[PDB]
Amino acid sequence: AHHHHHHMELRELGATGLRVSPVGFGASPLGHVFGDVPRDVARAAVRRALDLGINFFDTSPYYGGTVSESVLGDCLRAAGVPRDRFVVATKCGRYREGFDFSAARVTRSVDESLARLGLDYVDILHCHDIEFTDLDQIVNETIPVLQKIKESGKARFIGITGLPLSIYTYVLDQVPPGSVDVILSYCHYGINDTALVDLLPYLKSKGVGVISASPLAMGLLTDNGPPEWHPAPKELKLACRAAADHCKKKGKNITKLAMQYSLMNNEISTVLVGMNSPEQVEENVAAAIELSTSGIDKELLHEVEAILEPVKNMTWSSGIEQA
Ligand SMILES: [Mg+2]
Repeated sequence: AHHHHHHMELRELGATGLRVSPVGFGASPLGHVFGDVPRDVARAAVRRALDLGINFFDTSPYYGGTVSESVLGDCLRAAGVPRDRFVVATKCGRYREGFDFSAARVTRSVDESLARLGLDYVDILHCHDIEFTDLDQIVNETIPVLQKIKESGKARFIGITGLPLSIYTYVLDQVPPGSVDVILSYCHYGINDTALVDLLPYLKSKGVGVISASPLAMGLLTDNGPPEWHPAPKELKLACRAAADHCKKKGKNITKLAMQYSLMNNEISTVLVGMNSPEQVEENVAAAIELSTSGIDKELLHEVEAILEPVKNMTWSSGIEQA
């Protein structure tokens, strides 16, 4: 006899032609609740992800965890992965010293990112956290500039990211069709908040691919709970603590349940997870394969959904007023 080897099933990303693993390797916010790791651990996490079939890596030039553009670049170089077998996204506009979405900064940004990544092009270049600028700048200036960067061949596809779902309608209503290829949304496709679903037809109709992130809502859907800085309302924090406790008391793990839940909508091509160590990679890939072969625990899910119902889709402010 032998054991059957199940693998993740790739998803098609928008109209890009890219086929991406349903679990993607993302960044972590500063001060995330796992804590940082040494560079050797970060490199081993990326290697483990490549070895388990993750083929989508998201990074940025801004603060995160130990996994950075330079770490990704070194790991990809060392692994020798064929370029058409993995997908890399980076971002521009958000830096440690502040936001700068101007034409000269982002044009320079891309070149810096490419050197760190050891690539001639990125698959995706996103405008990062655009709710922190006047969205008309993104419409009138930054997306035009990224068209030039795409035409240069240094980025194949252009994206926009941020927290409030209203940024995507504001921008995508006001740029020429085809100007944006993908979006990255976070915190809006997980058990406590699925509001991204309300944009999926819209995005499809505009030929925009969909990437989601933060399936555990930056630590809400964990046993440990969120970091002290987390801007969720206390009412949401309380409900997520009750949901985690509900799972724990029964010998189950909310993180696994939450990861699997976020994977249950195939109109989202990849769900990015901030992973810090090989073990976290192993756990998330197993959750995704188990979803595919054994199913989610539906009764536990229904119970957790009832706990979270009063706070479903509750969010928090981000960025400036659009005036
Ligand atoms: Mg404005």
